[PDB]
Amino acid sequence: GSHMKLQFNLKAYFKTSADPTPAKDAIAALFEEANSTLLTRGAPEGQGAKVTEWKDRIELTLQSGRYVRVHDAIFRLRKQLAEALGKKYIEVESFIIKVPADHELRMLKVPYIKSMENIEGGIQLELEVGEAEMKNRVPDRILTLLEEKIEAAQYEHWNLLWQREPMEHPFKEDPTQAMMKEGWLKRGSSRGQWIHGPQSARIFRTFEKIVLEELLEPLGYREMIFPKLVTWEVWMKSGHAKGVYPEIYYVCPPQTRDPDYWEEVADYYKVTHEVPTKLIKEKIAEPIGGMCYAQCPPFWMYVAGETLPNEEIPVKVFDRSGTSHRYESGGIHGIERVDEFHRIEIVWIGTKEEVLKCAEELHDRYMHIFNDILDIEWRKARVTNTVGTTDYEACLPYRGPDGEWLEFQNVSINGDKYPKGFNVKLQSGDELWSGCSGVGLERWAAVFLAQKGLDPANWPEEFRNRVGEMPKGIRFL
Amino acid sequence: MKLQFNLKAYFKTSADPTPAKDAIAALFEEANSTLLTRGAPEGQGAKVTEWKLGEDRIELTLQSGRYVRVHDAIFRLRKQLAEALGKKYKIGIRGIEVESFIIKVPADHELRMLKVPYIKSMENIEGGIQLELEVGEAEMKNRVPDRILTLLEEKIEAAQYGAKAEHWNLLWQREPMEHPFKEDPTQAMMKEGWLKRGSSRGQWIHGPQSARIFRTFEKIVLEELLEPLGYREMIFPKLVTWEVWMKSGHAKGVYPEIYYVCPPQTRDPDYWEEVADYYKVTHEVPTKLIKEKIAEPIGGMCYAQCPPFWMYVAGETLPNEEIPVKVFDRSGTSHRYESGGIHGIERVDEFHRIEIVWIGTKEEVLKCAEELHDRYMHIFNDILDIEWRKARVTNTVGTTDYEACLPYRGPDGEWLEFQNVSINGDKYPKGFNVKLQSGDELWSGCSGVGLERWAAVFLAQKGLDPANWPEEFRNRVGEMPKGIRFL
Ligand SMILES: [Cl-]
Ligand SMILES: [Cl-]
Ligand SMILES: [Pt+2]
Ligand SMILES: [Zn+2]
Ligand SMILES: [Zn+2]
Repeated sequence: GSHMKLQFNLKAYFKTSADPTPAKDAIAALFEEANSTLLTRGAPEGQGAKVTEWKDRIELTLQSGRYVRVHDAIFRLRKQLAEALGKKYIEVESFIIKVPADHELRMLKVPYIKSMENIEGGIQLELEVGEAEMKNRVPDRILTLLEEKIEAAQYEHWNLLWQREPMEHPFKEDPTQAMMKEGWLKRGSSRGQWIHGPQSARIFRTFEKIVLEELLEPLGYREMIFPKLVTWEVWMKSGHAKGVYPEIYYVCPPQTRDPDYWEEVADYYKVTHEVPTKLIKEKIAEPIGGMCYAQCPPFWMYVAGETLPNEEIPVKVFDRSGTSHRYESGGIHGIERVDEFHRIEIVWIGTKEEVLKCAEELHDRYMHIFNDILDIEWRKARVTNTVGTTDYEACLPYRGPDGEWLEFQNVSINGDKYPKGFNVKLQSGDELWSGCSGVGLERWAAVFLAQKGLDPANWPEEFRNRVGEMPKGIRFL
Repeated sequence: MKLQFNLKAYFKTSADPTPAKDAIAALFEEANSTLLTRGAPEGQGAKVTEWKLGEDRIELTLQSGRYVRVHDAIFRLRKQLAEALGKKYKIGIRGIEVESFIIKVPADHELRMLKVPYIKSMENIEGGIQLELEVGEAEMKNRVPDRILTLLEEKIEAAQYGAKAEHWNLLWQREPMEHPFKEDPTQAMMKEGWLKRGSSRGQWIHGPQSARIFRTFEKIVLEELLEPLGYREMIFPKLVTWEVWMKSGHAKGVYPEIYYVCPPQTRDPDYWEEVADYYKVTHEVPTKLIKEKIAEPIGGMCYAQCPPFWMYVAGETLPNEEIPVKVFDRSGTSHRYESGGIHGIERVDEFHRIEIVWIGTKEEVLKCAEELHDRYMHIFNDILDIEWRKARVTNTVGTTDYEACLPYRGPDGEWLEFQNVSINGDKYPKGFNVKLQSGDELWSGCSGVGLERWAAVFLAQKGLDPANWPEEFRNRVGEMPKGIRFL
C-alpha cells in the first residue's frame, strides 16, 4: 500500500473566563510537561501527541499520529489546565487529517467534511467540527469510513475444505419446473415468492423434523421465538445499519389509526378500483426498519445490556417462527433464489473456545445429515483466523456438468461482534463470542430435489422413513 | 330536492355537419319522447335542453334522473347520428368532448369536503350536494360517474343512520370457576424471565419457557384438530401485495391497521452510499432521507393470513372429487397496528397464528365449521380446562367468537377474544374467481388460532407454575425448559 504517516492536526482555543496574563508563566511550563508526560499515555515510545505552538483566548496548534489523537488529547489538556488556573488564579479553527492511500478518491457527500484534496501519499481531509463532535469521536468515524473506502479501491478468495465423491445423477430436471408441472407449488403474487401446496410443504416440514431430531435436540438447543419486524435499533447494534440498505424490504407503520385520515385512500379505490400508492406513501410514516433479513439480530435484544452468569453459557437457542426477506437480483428464478424464504436460525453464545467447539459440533451433524439421510453430493469451503463463514455447496444437475453449485448451508463464527454490539458481558469478565447457522429450507429442497427427483421411490431410504406417505396435491381441471 | 344529471358536450366531426341543420334538429326533438324513454318509467327519461352547431362542433345540454343517465343518453344519440349522417351525408363522428358534468344529489344534512379522484369540486346547496366532475369520453364508458354517485350515496345514508355495527348474541357459557391466580400473565412472565419486549411496537421475544407454551398449543391444534379432521399443511406467503387485497376486499378499508412494505427504488449501492455514510459518521439512521429513497408501498405485512393463499386457486376450477379443500398454514407472523398504549401479549402488533381454511359447497362449509367447534370445545374443556364462552357476531354468513375471562381484569373486566370460526360465504371464490366443475356455488370458511391469545387466557387462569396446570396439559408440555438467567 502506502507508507505515508496518518496525521492529525488541530487548531483551536480554550474558552477562558479570566484573561490569560498572570497564567502566562504557568501555562507554558505545563504544556511542556504535557509533552513528556500526559500525552505519552496510550502510545508506543516517541509516537505521543504534541503541541507545536500556543498563543481572551488560549489558542494552540496540536499534532498527533494514530495514538493519543488530537481530538481526545485536547480533553486531556482541558482537565489539566482546569486544576492549574481555577484554584490558583473549545472553539475549533481548523481540523486536518492526512490519510495514506494509493489511488485517487471521489469527493464524498459526507457530513462534517468541508474539503477533500489529494496529496502525495494519500488524501487530506478538512473537517467541519466543533467541541461536541470531537467529544462524540466523530473524526474517528470519518477516518474509519475513509479507510474502508480506501482499501475497497484495492478490491473473492475461496478455499476448499472437504468434498464428497461424485455420484450418478439420473435426474436432470429443474426441480422448480418439475414441481410446478406436478402441482407441488405455484408462484405467489410478489416477486421471488412461492405458495407451497401439500407436497412441497411436506418436504419443508421433513427437513425441519430432521434439523430438530438430528441436530438441535442432540446438541441441547432450546427453542425461542425471535421478532420478525426488525427496527433500526437492532440493525445499528448488529452493524447491518452500515450497509444492508440495498437488500431489504422497508417497513412503514401508518402515521395514525384515524379512519378520517385514511378516508381519501379508501375513496380513491372505490372510484377507480386502483390503489393510490402515491398518496399512501405520503400518509405512511418514515420506515422503522424492515422485514427479517438475517434473523438473529432481533434475538440479541433479549440479552442486550446484560451480564450472563458463567453458569448460563453456552447459550444455545434456535428460531423457526417465520419468514425472511431479501431483495434479490432481478429476473425470475426458482426456489434456488427466492425473495421470501424460510430459515431455521441457530444461535450460540459463550467463550471463544465454546463457540469454536459448538461450530465444530454443528459441522459434524450437517455432515451426518447430508451424507447419511439426504445422501446428496456436496462440498464445504471457507471464505478468506477462525472468525468467518463456512459454506456448504451442492451441484444442481440441471445446470449441467459445468454449472455453479448452490450454497445451501452455512456455519458462521462471528467473534465478539454481537456481544460488543449489543453490550453483553460475561460475569467472569472474559470476552464473549457468538456464532450462528441458518438452515434455508428452500435451498435444501432445491438441492435434494434437483439430485433425487420428485418421486419418493428414488429417495434415500433414510429420507423416505421420515416423510411418511406423501399427501396428495390440489388437483385442478 | 331531486336527483339530476347535467351534461354539456359536443360531438367531433370529420367534415362539417352544416348541410344538415334541419335533419339534425328534427332528430333531437324526436328523442325527447322516443329514443330517450326506453329503460325509464314514463315522465322520467333523458332530455336535450340546448341545441347548437358549428363547422365541427355539435354541442348539446342534457338532463336526466338516475334512469337513462346523461352519459348513457349521449351514447344513444351517438349511433343514431352515425347512421342518419352515415352514407346519406358522408359525415361520421370522431369522439365526445365534455365541458361540464354536474350532478345534484339529495341530502338532508350538510356533508364534509372530501377529495375524490374525478370530482373537481363539491359544494353544499339548497337540497344536498353538487358535484363538478372532471370526465372525458373514456371515463363515462367506464362508469366513473356511476361509481362516484354510489360513493356519495353511501356517505349520505351512513351519515343519516349512523354507524350501527355491533351484533352480539351469546351461544354458550361454561359454569364459573375458582380463579386462584389473579396476576397479569405477561407481567408475571416478564418478572419470571419467560419473555421480554422486542424493539418494535407491541412486540415480544419469547425465552425458552414461553416458546414451549406456544409450541405446546401448536402441537395440540395439530394432534387434536388438524390431523383427525384431515387438514393438509401448506405454506402461505407473508408479504402481501395490493392485487391479493384487491381480490379479498381488504383494499376497501384495512389501511389504518397495516404495516406497509416498500422496496428500495433500486438495488444500486451507489444510490445508498449517502445513507450508509450518514449513518457511519453520525450514528443516526436518516429515516427521512430513506423515506425519499424507498419506493411506493407494494402492499403490507401479513394481516389476515388466508388471502395470499387464494392465489393458489385463483381462476382455477376444482373437480368435485377435490372438495372440501381443508388446509392450514403456520409459516410466520401477522402484523397489525393496534390501538395505542402498551399492552401485554393480549394485544400485540406482531402475532403468531395458525390459519385454517376450508373450501367446498355451502353445506360442506357449514359441516366443516361444526366439526371444528366440537374439537375446540374438547380442547378448551378437557385439555386447557379454562372458563370460556362463545357468541355469534353478525343467515349462516358470520363469525363465532370464543371469549375467556382474565381474572386480573376484575370480576367484571372485559373477556378476551381468543378463538374464531368464520363462514365467509362465496366471498372468496367470487373475489378470486374460483369455480367448481359441477357449477354449484363454492363457499369457504377460516379459523385463526392466535397463540398469544391462547397463552394470555391459559396463563391468566392457571398461573405459570406447572403444578397448578391441568393434568392433560402438563403431559403434553413435558418437562419445562429453564430460562436464560441474567446477573
Ligand atoms: Cl434481521
Ligand atoms: Cl393478509
Ligand atoms: Pt356506442
Ligand atoms: Zn445468524
Ligand atoms: Zn382467514
